[PDB]
Amino acid sequence: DKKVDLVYMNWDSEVASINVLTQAMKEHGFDVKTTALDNAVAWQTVANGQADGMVSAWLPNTHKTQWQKYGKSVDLLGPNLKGAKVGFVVPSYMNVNSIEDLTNQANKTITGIEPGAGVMAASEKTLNSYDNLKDWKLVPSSSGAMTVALGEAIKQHKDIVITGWSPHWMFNKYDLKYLADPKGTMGTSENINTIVRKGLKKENPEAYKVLDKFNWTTKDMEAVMLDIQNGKTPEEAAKNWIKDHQKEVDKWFKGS
Repeated sequence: DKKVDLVYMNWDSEVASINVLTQAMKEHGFDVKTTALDNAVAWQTVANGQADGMVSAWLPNTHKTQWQKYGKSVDLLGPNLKGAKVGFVVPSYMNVNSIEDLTNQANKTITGIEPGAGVMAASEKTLNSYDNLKDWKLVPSSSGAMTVALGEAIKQHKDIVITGWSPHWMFNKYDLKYLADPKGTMGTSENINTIVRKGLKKENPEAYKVLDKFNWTTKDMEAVMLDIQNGKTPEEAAKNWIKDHQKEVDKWFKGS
């Protein structure tokens, strides 16, 4: 009679993690309910005990507002994935290795995404902080347009500098690298965390123990995300990843 009620928000990262955790918990005999909700709504359901938890708490910056409102009302168990970040990214075949080393590559353009995006604010700050970038231009478009442009550039061995972020399937599809950011204007890393309702440890110790132990890496998430980007259903992408990492998955369901 094991059960668990999980909520997530509909981002490609979370679709990957929530299907792996769902398929894993089903395989270990849980009745699993999962529902996608708006970000603020998902947090409130966990804070009020309407849902058992979420594995989609991005801290400290991305969900800063929600953590300020609800953090003291939930149990933060800890990180399930470490090292999410943003930065300038280039194909690995380009020589440059640091943002301070850019000069005239790629038509002095940073190929960006939606104008309102957090990586885009950081990119603007970055262009106004590094002396060598004074004549460079941030060109917004969309996430889809950026990845199309990345693909075409790599196909033709052309220079391109994009506003990249991780985890993301592009790092599995292509051979890319982040440019060093010695001034730190592209920010520091975040972790994705697990939060549960306060009554869980006592009322549902079976689910609590699993959520407490759930963890995987940026490369694992990127592998699942690439399968989905290539047409596999999230359920099949997840089952395939689980099969290949059975030892790692089984760890979430045993031990003190």
